[PDB]
This record gives sequence, C-alpha cells and structure tokens, in this order.
Amino acid sequence: RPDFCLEPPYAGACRARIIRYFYNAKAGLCQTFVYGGCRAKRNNFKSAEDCLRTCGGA
Repeated sequence: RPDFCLEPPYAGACRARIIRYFYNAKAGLCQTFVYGGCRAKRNNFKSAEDCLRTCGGA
C-alpha cells in the first residue's frame, strides 16, 4: 500500500456530511468516516472496494 493509506482520515473544515472510506492500517481494513466536502486527502475513497484495491496490500 502507498504511504498515504497510513494517514488518519481527514474530515476537513467544510460542513457537508459525505460518507467516505479510509484505510485503518491498525485494523487492516477500510472503515467509514464523515467527510466535510473540501480539501480531501488521499486516504478518502468513495467505496470500500476502491479503498481496499488501493490500500489492502503493497
């Protein structure tokens, strides 16, 4: 997985409530979080599948 998959999830400052996925490297899977709609970082996916494809190995 790329290093960005190890970063904590980033809601950012905006006020939307958008459900996104992040890789939780301690748990080893992708979890949901609430994203605010601006300034997304890379550990922020629209689906579990995309999160796991990107971050589940290497």
